[PDB]
Amino acid sequence: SKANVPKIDVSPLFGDDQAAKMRVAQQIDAASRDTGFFYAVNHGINVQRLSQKTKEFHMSITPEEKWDLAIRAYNKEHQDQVRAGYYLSIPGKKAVESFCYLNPNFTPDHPRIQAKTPTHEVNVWPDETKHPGFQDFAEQYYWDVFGLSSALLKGYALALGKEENFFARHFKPDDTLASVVLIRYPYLDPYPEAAIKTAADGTKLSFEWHEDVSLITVLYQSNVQNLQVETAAGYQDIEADDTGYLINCGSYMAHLTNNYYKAPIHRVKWVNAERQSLPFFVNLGYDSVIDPFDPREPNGKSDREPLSYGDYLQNGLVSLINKNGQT
Ligand SMILES: CC(C)[C@@H](NC(=O)[C@H](CS)NC(=O)CCC[C@H](N)C(=O)O)C(=O)O
Ligand SMILES: [Fe+3]
Repeated sequence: SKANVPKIDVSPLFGDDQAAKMRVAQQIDAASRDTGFFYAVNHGINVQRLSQKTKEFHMSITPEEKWDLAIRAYNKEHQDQVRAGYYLSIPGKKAVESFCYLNPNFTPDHPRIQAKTPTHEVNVWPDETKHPGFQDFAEQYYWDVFGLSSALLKGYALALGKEENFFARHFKPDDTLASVVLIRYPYLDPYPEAAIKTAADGTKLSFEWHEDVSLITVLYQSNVQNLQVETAAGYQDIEADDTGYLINCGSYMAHLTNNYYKAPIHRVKWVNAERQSLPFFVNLGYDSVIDPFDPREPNGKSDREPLSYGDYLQNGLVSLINKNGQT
C-alpha cells in the first residue's frame, strides 16, 4: 500500500566534502531506480514562512484581481499570457485554482522577450498596496528554490557517473524556463462532481495519470496525503511531509538516460480539504541540448536523437493539457 519514498539529507551538496556528496548521490540513484521519488530534508528553506505568505495571498485575492491577472484560456484580452498569471476556478465545476510565475529576469528588455520566443513571458503581479510585500517575497523564493535545485542537480550528475556541473551548467539565472506554481486546493461543501474523476481501478481523483514535463520537479505540499505512484505492484500511496521537498524525474531525464532513470507515472487523489501544492518545475534554457546516453551500456551509447529543451517543453505542455485538461 505505501510507496517506498526515502528521506535524504541533502546538506552535503551545498559544501565541499566530496566523499559526503557521493554518499548522497548513491541514495538519489537507489530512489530513482525504485519508485522514482524521494524527500529532500535539511534543505535550508523556511517553508513555514513560504506557507504563511502563500496563504495570505490566496485568501485575500478577489474576483476582480483574478480576471485582471488571468491567462489566455480564461481571458481573451490577454493573448501574450499563456503560462504566467492566474488560472481560475470554475465555481460548481472546477475546484482548483493557481498562480504561475517565471524567471524574474524575464523583463521587457530581455533578449528572448524582445524576440518573442515561445515559452518566454514577462510576469504579472497584483497591486502592491493591496498585497504588501508579496512580489518581493515571491521573487526571493524563486532564487531560494533555484539554489536548492542547483544543489540537487549536482547530486543527480554524480549518481549517473558525470561531473557535478553536467546538468547545472545548463540551469542559469539569466535564461532558465523554470516556473513556480502556487496552487490552492479548496475545502468545498458540496464538492462539485465534475471536479472529481474516477480511475479504471475505482479511485476518485483530482488529476489523472501522467509523466511530468520537466528535468526534475521540486515540490512543497501541506500535510494532507494525496499523491500515488504506479509501481510493478500497482498504484501505491506517497506519504505527506510538510518539512521536506518531494523530488522526482520528468520525461526529459528519461529521454536523456534511455529510460534508466524513468519518469514515474503518478496521479493526484481527490481529498476534500483546504491545502497547498507549490511545485518548482526545473526547466533548462530554450536552446539547451544534452546528448542522450545509456548508463547500462559499456560505451554509454544510445539510439535516441538529441532534443532541445525549448522543443521538448513547448510540445510537452500542450500534450499534457490535451490528455488531462486545462488547469
Ligand atoms: C502535484 C503537483 C506537482 C501539482 N500538479 C501540477 O502542477 C501538474 C502536473 S505535474 N502540472 C502541470 O499541469 C504543468 C504546469 C506547468 C506550468 N503552467 C508552466 O507553464 O510551467 C498538483 O498539486 O496538482
Ligand atoms: Fe506531476
